[PDB]
Amino acid sequence: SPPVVDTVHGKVLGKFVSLEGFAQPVAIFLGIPFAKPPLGPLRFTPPQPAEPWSFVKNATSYPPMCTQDPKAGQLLSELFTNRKENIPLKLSEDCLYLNIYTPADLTKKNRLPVMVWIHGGGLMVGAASTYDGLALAAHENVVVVTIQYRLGIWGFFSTGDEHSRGNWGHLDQVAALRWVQDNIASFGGNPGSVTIFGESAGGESVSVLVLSPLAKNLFHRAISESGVALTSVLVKKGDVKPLAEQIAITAGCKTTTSAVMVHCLRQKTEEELLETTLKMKFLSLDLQGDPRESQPLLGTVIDGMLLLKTPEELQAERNFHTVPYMVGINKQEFGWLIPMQLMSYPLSEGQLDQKTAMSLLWKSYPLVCIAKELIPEATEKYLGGTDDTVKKKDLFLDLIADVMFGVPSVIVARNHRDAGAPTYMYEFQYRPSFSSDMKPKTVIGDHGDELFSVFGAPFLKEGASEEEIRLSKMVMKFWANFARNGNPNGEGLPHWPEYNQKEGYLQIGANTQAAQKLKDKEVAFWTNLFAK
Amino acid sequence: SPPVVDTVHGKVLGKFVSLEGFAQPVAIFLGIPFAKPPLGPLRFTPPQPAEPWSFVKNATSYPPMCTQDPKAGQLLSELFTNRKENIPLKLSEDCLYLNIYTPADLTKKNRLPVMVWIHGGGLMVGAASTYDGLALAAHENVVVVTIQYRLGIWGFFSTGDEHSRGNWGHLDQVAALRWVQDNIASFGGNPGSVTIFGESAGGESVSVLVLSPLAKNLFHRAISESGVALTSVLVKKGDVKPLAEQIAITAGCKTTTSAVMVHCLRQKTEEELLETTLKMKFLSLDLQGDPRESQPLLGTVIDGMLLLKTPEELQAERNFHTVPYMVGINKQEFGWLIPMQLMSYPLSEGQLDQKTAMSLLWKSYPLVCIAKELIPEATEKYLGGTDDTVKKKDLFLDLIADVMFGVPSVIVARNHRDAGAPTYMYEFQYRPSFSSDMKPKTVIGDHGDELFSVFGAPFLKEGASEEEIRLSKMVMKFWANFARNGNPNGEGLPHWPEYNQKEGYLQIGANTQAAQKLKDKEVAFWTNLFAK
Amino acid sequence: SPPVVDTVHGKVLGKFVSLEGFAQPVAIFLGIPFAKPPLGPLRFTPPQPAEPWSFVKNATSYPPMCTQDPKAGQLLSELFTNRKENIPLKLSEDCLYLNIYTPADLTKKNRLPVMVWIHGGGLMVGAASTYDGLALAAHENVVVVTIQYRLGIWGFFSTGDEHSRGNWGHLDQVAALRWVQDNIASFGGNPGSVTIFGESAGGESVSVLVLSPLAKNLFHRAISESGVALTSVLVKKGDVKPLAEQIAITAGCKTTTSAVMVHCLRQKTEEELLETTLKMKFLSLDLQGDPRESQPLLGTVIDGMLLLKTPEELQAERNFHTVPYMVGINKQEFGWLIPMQLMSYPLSEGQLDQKTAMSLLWKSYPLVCIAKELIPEATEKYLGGTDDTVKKKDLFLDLIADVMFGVPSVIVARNHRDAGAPTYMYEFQYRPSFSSDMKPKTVIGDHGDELFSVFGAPFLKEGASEEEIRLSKMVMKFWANFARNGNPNGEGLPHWPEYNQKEGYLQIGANTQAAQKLKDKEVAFWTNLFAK
Ligand SMILES: *[C@@H]1O[C@H](CO)[C@@H](O[C@@H]2O[C@H](CO)[C@@H](O[C@@H]3O[C@H](CO)[C@@H](O)[C@H](O)[C@@H]3O)[C@H](O)[C@H]2NC(C)=O)[C@H](O)[C@H]1NC(C)=O
Repeated sequence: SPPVVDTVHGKVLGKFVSLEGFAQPVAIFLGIPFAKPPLGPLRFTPPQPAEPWSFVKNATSYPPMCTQDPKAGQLLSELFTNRKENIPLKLSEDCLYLNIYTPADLTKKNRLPVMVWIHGGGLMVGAASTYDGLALAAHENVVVVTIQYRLGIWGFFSTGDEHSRGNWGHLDQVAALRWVQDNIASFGGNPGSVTIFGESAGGESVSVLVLSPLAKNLFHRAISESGVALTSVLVKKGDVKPLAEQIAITAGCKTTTSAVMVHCLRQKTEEELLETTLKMKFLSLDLQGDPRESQPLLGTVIDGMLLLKTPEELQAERNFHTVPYMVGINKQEFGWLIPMQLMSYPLSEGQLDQKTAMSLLWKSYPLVCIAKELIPEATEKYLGGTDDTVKKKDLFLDLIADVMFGVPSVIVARNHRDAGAPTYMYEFQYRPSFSSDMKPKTVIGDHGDELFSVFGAPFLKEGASEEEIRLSKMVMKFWANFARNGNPNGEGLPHWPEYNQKEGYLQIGANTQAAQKLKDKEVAFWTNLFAK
Repeated sequence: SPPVVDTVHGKVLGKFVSLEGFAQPVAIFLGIPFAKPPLGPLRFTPPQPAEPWSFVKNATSYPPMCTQDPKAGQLLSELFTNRKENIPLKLSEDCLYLNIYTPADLTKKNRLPVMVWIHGGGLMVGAASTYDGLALAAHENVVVVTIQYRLGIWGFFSTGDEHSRGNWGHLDQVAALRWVQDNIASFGGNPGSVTIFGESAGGESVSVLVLSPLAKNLFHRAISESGVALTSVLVKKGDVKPLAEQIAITAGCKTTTSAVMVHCLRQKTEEELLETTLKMKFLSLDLQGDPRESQPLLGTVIDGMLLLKTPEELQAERNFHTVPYMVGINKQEFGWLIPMQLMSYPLSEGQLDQKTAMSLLWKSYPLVCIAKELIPEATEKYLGGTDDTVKKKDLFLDLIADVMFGVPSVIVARNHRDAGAPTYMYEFQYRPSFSSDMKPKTVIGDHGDELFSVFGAPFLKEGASEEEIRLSKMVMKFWANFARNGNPNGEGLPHWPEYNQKEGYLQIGANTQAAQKLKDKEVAFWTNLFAK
Repeated sequence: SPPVVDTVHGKVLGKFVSLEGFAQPVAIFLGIPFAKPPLGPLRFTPPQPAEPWSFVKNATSYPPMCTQDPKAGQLLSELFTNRKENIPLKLSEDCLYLNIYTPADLTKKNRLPVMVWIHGGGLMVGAASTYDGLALAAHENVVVVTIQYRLGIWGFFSTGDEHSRGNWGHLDQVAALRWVQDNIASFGGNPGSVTIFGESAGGESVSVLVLSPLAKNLFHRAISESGVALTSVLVKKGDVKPLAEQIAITAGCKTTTSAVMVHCLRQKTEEELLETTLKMKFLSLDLQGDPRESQPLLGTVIDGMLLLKTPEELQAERNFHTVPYMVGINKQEFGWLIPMQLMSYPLSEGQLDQKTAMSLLWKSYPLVCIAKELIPEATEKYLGGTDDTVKKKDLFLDLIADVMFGVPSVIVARNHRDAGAPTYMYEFQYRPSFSSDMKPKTVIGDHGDELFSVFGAPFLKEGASEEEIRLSKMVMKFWANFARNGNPNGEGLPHWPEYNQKEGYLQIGANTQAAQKLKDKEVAFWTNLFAK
């Protein structure tokens, strides 16, 4: 007796899964289309409503993930999946689907809080199917929705004008949120209480939706995990046309006009555009050439529809959605994963000098926009204290991590607090046992380590210790409490203080205690240095 | 002074033709477009209204026939044409046209009955231009409309969901009927009196329109000639996606998703799709491999728009148009044409044993859906009586013919009668002299033999005998009387009884007399056997 | 402080240029899109409104010219440009742009007359950017708009029916005029006073707009310079389909149906269509083959939307816009440019006999539609007076020029006068010093010589004499007076009489005086001869 739900566009057929320790099973719906496939002429256009179907659609198979680099996507899913076994996925330009995990009795009337997950991957890779919402939904009684969006060229190609504005992935996210508003009541969810949360590029997308006016009334709480829009690498500011012309030339198109480029790209096949994507070599640090010329990836643009101004100007004007907002970072954002596995840094030597540190900080211009004159001052600020190079390598990693994640997050939290909205901050400092054997094991709080506690990995995977299980339960309860109340606090949990003029935050880990003034001196130093 | 008619979309220039024995000439209009050409993006989509034209359109040339196998289409047109010479035709995806033959005085006010002809061909081949409506229109004072519709992949490709529902040819038929409703008053016809008649796949299409709700008020009488929707070979029930994926793989397309297949097939040229059609080898019995795997052709599906349920379920609920309905079969539906010429059967030996009969009945699974356990009982029922193999071959042909045409037609007539609508039945048993020299001359009432009497071949072709002329006159008068009155009976004609609890029918031939209980014992035996 | 103007679709950033002797600079806006790019499926379709843009558009770069033969386009721009240096241009199917030159103080309220320029080129070549409106706008305080339109196959391909009607360039011109009506008030112009003027194919375009009902209320004055719709070479009358099938076969497309041809051509790339254009060899006299078969170019057709009837029938019924109209010709329209540089005539010998004259007049059938029987009488009329073959070549050039330009212009002026609208005529007889060194210097009033006076070449280019400067000032003042008043006359100018039963006209040149009965005997002779 599988569950059957009746959405506006038709009826879907689900699947009951049972989690240990819970009598009620969770209804799971894999691959619900929230938008019309963006194929052919619809490429590089805003998403359109899905066409209604006539008979019950089977929703028990994982959808394809958006076309991307298969190796990088597979590696990212393996690294970030909370299920015991990694599920293979198929690439497709038809990828605008979402997965629903609802623990509600679909027979009765239920209004549960809805948490919508946005996956990371630098806006280039990633899949919604990587994350299983069975444990979180079962434990916390929330409806978990994991959405997909266009990536890479398909999602963020822009000519800088009205012919290809860009920001197609964020428009897909807005369309998915509208779908949730329209249909989540049939799955037991409460559309009047929707929380968006994401990690890395997902956190940047969450921040963008907080800034965007297109997303008004589509959510009520927000969580940013290791990502904000102030992160310079993802938000593309300046002249966007040189990158479009480079992409078009690589694809083999004429660059006479924006319309000509867009038309010629719309005629390309999926394989040709994926070959162009591989040729461009995104998400790879360029060891040779001028650092400022290299482009790490395609990303958000100030197109005039999704974002009217830059995030800095909008935050200055207080022109954003004033919802309860949670912003947090991991203790070592740049410890192992991003440098070694994701972008193949040359720091495998284990020793870093002052000269090599300055050279590598200049080579890292795309990630961190530091002018060459400011490089020596930063490198002396961080690496100057210690003489041994072993510690200096860790200090260089800390220097990169602060600029990329820590200062922007604290600045965004301060601006959100000043606008009068409730703000909460945390710093996750813990090393999951599910980590790769490649990690040196000196890394605690690597990028994405809080994902295994947010989605209840200890209950889906094997070999967790008791403290890890308790940490997962505590983090899931904090997230669900924030989703339903806009305030993470609850009974049986350590007190999480609100981020205010005291700047209190929570240090999440083996020992969970409150602290104050997160990244205060780092923020001060980098703010002074950049204004130089 | 050729006739000029002003349709809603513009004005058309016709042509006067004079038939012997009739003073008034017949106005003929060849190639009137009733819909927009289904080219490029419009492929695999419902038909759209035709764009209006500004100056008088010349309508004196036969239109192209829908793209199909040229050899098979030419052979079928030569076999079934009632004109003295066969007219060559050109393939095109732009084929949604119709031909009109009106004997009315276009100067005066005329409201003549309108007969709309749907051509056969297994939904894979055929053309409207094969049939000349000059003789019937001249003799009976009716407006004859011969329509074309999409065939093969173009007309009936389906993925089983909303991305490509299927039944494009049937929607073309509905569009042509709506065009008739809108425009047939300008040609002297009466839109309030419209009769649809067809043969083979045309009869199956007529039955489908009787069942479809999209066709409400578009016709008032119906004739089925050697074809109904209960004919299993044409209606595709089950899972439609494996056939779609086979077609896509043959065409060279990816099968990742329904939308992917549909988009990739829309990029193929006409030549590539016709090459795929020839590769698939439709309308050919597979002598090797599992019979149940082989697909004879693309056909009607239960897509939710044209047909909401299966014909059996719809007939059980009495959910169909209760118009006067004429259903008939030929005496030998499987005598020569279909097995020898159309499908190239191996039955040319002239001798058939019991073992070979059972083997061939199993090989014929696509045409007749007989489970292998039921094969021996079916073969002993027919072939068991006689010992000589010469008669056993004819009995095997009768076995195939009954299952394909006879039992389904009688069942449809019984259901229609029970629903309370007037039903009439006939069995045509005559051998036209215009038959091919290849026929053994022992076949009387071969498939499509009644066509030479329905469309007045004796008056267009050369060498007819007096009895053939009289039979053609009688059949044309019966058809016209049914069209204008819903009851074929008239003065000077043998009494044709209504199909009711007595089950009276007409035996049309050299001797025309009424009989009772057509195919009663065959229907009983095949109904009992299938429910086993 | 560049000028910024807010059009309906957005804001545009201009550029200030200063002309000697004028304190106020002229605001120049290069490349404003008035329509959506006609790319892909929009090829062979009426123009659609432009999509609005979000931020100020940069409008300081010349747009691309419509795809065409690059060599011929470059040569024509060099020959006809009034600027000191010829500006290179880039081909593109995205070419529906216009350039604005406004001398108004954009800060204040200004309502200046608007003069809209249509460029020539036989509807096959040409660009708007060739002509600089700085001098005219500065000298006369008028807003000058130079528009572009689709050319060649892209602009005038027609199948003769509703699938591809044709006249896409004329519809582009109508769209640009509507853009002017909507937006010219923001640039200081007066939409209630708009004048359209053109040359060669631009004059034929002006005449077509005068005759068309689609252009009602889009202009209030008109000027035709060496071109009218009565010119047979540009207006294609008869059966249009053979030319379409020739084009399709050259491009490699099927010719089964009009829809098939249009669809197959829409799939061709720009390069393939340009290769087809070069293969067809338009604008070249065919020295071999039947003259009547050769097609010089694609042009206007009676499609039923833009032109309901032929120009002769429309003029007979007086069914045209009765606005003040100026029609003029140059003294030697066929002297040097068109025969030698544009179409490569064989008249470089310098001697022309009677037999060779008759042969070349027969070969010239596409330009002049003279039946072979009328050739001897036409050739004896002109060439018969003089015995020396030196003068006979000039008389042959006069014969061609009269038929092509002079008789049609006087006939059109007479028809316009009879309908009751004000009419004015001129004959420009002067030799610019900016002419090519290739001219024999015996040519005075060559084709396009008045352009250097209309657009103020003496002030932009170098080396003009005093009389040339005075002539340019006089012509510019006459044109502006006609634009603002509908009557060229003013103070300090020679009296220009109105074309009436006296048939007065103005002989523009070094000596500017009024005359009467322009081309009376030529018109009489050619009218009698053709009606034979
Ligand atoms: C609108 O577009 C025009 C181009 O059509 C822009 O003018 C051009 O801008 C470029 C870059 O700003 C100029 O090149 C620059 O030259 C200076 C001096 O040599 C050099 O230092 C820079 O590194 C750069 O190479 C170019 O000269 C200028 N003019 C032309 C004719 O190209 C204009 O700035 C644009 N307006 C906007 C975007 O508001």
